[PDB]
Amino acid sequence: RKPCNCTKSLCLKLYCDCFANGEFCNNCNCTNCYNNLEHENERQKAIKACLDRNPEAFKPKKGCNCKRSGCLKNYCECYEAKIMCSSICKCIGCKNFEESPERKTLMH
DNA sequence: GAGTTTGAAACT
DNA sequence: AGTTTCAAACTC
Ligand SMILES: [Zn+2]
Ligand SMILES: [Zn+2]
Ligand SMILES: [Zn+2]
Ligand SMILES: [Zn+2]
Ligand SMILES: [Zn+2]
Ligand SMILES: [Zn+2]
Repeated sequence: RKPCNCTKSLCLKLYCDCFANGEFCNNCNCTNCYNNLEHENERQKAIKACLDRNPEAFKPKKGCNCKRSGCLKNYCECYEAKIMCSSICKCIGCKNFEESPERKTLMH
């Protein structure tokens, strides 16, 4: 959906949101893109290396480790997904919980 | 547009 | 676990 602007990763790593969502890049702004039909062999390699690192990498779709955002900035994957942090999050200084004032203020 | 900040993903 | 890399979020 939204264009990636990768240069260094070739869009063959999870730093690339297009590749992380199991898509070919389309109309993106990436450089040296391998996330496409023209690089099928090398792309397949990246996929399996990506997968044996974590077998759930491309599972149909746990917790943040934010230090400085307070989890009220879109650096927090919880906040970006517009959901609350949970017990599994290893946040520090988390202000992204139900009864949080700052969260409520930033909500309006 | 440039430069800084951030934390997941990667690497050692 | 500590460190580096990376592309996006953010700030100016
Ligand atoms: Zn990309
Ligand atoms: Zn892309
Ligand atoms: Zn790409
Ligand atoms: Zn967070
Ligand atoms: Zn969280
Ligand atoms: Zn949090």
